[PDB]
Amino acid sequence: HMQVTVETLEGLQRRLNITVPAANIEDAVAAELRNIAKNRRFDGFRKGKVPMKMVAKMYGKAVRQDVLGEVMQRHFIEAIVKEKINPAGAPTFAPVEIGEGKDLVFTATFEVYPEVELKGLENIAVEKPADADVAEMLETLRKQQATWKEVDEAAENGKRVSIDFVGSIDGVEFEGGKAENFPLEMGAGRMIPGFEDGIVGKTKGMEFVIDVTFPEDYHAENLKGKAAKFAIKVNKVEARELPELNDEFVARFGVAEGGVDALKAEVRKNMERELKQAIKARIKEQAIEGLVKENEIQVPSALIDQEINVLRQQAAQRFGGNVEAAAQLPRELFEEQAKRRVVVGLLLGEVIRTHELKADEEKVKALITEMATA
Amino acid sequence: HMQVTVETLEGLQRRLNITVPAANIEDAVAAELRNIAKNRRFDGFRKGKVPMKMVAKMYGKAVRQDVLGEVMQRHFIEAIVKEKINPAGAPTFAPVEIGEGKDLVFTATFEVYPEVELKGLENIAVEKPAADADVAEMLETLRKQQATWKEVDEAAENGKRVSIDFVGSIDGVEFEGGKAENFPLEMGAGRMIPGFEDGIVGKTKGMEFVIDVTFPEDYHAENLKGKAAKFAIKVNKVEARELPELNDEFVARFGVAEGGVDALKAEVRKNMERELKQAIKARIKEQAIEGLVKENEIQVPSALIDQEINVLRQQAAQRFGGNVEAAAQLPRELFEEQAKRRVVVGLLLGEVIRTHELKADEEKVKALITEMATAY
Repeated sequence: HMQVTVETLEGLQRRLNITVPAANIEDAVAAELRNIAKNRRFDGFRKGKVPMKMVAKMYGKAVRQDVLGEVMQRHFIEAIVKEKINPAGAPTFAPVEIGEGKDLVFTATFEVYPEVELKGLENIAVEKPADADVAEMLETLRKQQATWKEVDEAAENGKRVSIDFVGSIDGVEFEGGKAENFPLEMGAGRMIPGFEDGIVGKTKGMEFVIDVTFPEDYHAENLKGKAAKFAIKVNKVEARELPELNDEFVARFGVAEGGVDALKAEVRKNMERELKQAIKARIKEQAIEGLVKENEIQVPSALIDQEINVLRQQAAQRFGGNVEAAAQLPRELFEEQAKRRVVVGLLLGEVIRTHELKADEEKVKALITEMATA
Repeated sequence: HMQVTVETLEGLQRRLNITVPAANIEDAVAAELRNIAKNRRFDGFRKGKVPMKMVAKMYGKAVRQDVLGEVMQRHFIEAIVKEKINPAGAPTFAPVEIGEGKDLVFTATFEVYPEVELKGLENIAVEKPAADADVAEMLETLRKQQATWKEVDEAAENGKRVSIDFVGSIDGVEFEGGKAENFPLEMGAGRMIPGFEDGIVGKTKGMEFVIDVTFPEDYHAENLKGKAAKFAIKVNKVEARELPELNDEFVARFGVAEGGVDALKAEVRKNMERELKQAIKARIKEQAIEGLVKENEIQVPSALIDQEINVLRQQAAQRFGGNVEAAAQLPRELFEEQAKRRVVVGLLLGEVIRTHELKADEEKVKALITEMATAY
């Protein structure tokens, strides 16, 4: 097996230290020499069987440069994959140990894509688990076209419960423990355990106190493991009624891809409103202690794929149009960049759509690439 | 029993008419449908199997439009690879018959690259007889580029470069264009019409004589098509070829830890620029010199055509063919010609840049090269 170690450097600069079993290089160099001997006519000898010693003195080095170049690349890609690292540039190889008969050791220095989440957009967009194509999207369009409506029901998984709450320890209200019209989506696990798990069953108008202890891994210093009380008031309980998934719900879009795009245009349009909302809420949900997960929008896999296909194209360019190499890279490598791409696109798209701003699709896309890949 | 026909329209417009057997579609619609009721559950039935018509009434028209979209793209690419077509832009599909249970029929209209013919550079670059290893190959190439010829007391033989002066005439009449001076005849290169060399072979410097020969029934000279003639040769000077030694030292400056392949490639281009300039200058002098059957040319390492092809294959991928997985199966001959031009135009601007140490954006020069090579 081949070995690799990853080093982080200044900036988005990483270095890979790959080692390759000597056998690989040595076996291949031998073979090719045997080939050259068998298929090259040398002055003074008949095709095939010529002093091996001779062919080695004429192509020994040369063949080693090629076997070497092939081995580095093949293992650079294999490392990248195994190390789940998405290069944002071409790698610069360096020979550490290329001695004949000895294990191959070389370095692969290069740049990667930044990891820091976008300001105010940290983990704001996510992909469903894993429905297997234009199905999950019809569903996404279904939920986006869904409307929340009040119901005389109680708070249970699925329902959205608007609540007001003010936390306190010994009758003393700590900072950021008071929230009005907070929308708690039962089942979303967005609050410190014990919270939600004690509002379930309550209906509109009820006021009550729940005891909740903050987790050890809790961020706030002054609340870490403190026992607390939250005075809750349930403002209302809504249910989401999803429209039907019938034929007239899909005839609105054209035929073939034109249709499969008219629909993507629509899903995108809604995500523009959903992200705007998600962001506003994020503001209002800052400082609100008890929260242990920021809100988020769900992006159909079909839409993340469109971005991953772009990332692959770009990766192929940075590898000299080596398309097969780009295909070999597993999807999860670009998953992150894709999400950043989708969000920046929705950000810009919302401004453009709202004021009917006319801008060349190509320029916008260039900027999205720049802003997303930061 | 699928049917695919190509129809040439006006100019660079082409149209694919594709028919897909209903069963190909209905099945695909089925597989996806089956694959839905066996992966996700809806509010109504167990996390397991559901009504045939349920999943179908819910995802019928949708899954189908999805499959149709996916299918047109795939057949367009297969149709293009089969027909050896290189689209200049994304195709425009138009459904012709999409009715359920019926055969899928659709057209794909688009344009193809105009057939660019670089003036004075027609077939000037040849790829070592195709249709190995990058370093090994370009070393054999660097070697020949360094070879030099020097006069020797030898007779004209295969491999020898015999400078000569000849003047052909049919019947006492020295026909037009049959006059040449100091023509480097590389024995064995088969550059002249059959029989020309076959009669000079053996002679040496000084020697002035005459020989016969008969033009090919298919020679471009409407006045020489077959008529036999006579050239008054004159072996000016015989030269021999001396290639450098191919050993450990001849390649050190190219070691993985020494410039590497990039240094070597740079060296080969550096040499080729010169050869090309010479080849172009030699192109002219030989124009209208009847007797010469093949236009001169320079040899390019496939390693360098490959670099160009990769770039072009990736570019075809973006234009049409969507994703990279699709470009990964496009055949090489689809881009052989455009690659050769990229190399050529690349040496044209290269020589001008190196000679005057002109500094310019490597990315801009490429764009320019790309454009001149495709001329679209």
